[PDB]
Amino acid sequence: QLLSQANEAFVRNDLQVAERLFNEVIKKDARNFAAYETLGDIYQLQGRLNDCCNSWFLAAHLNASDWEFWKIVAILSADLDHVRQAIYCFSRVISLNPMEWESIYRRSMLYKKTGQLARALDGFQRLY
DNA sequence: TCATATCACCTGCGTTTCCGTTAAACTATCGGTTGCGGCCATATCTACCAGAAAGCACCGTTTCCC
Repeated sequence: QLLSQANEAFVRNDLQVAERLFNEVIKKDARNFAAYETLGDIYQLQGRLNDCCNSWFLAAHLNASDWEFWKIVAILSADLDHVRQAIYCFSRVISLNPMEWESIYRRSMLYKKTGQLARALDGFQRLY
């Protein structure tokens, strides 16, 4: 009922009311992905990117099946210097589907920045 | 012949989460091997010392001199 009312308010562009209703559920469960599927949109549009990335990452630990999205979670985590989290997100991208080859390259930049090259080398051989 | 509810089950499939595996860069000692220097032995040089034959000075019995 709360999730329907919050998503209805989101469709009405009543984003603060939508947030207040999603917060009634998030207060009971901080990992409630069913709220973040649209509350994350509110947080991204309002520039709350620090809270937005965490809303994706902590809930997606459980809700990992939207696998293409882990690339976006990894990218934003790296832009915010949450580098462990960025590598952990790219791991799920590659573990769920290796064919997202640009993700191997992007992850290899994190490896280049910190000297973690032994993980990049076999990956670049596969890319080549 | 498909579409719900409820209970015994038990046995079965193959699922679903934190731990285990192969092997990473970076980590904490600690070992095979590198170079560097004490105690003690020797022949020589020396400091500190006493003893003898000989110096040498303090002394007063002598007697010549005030």
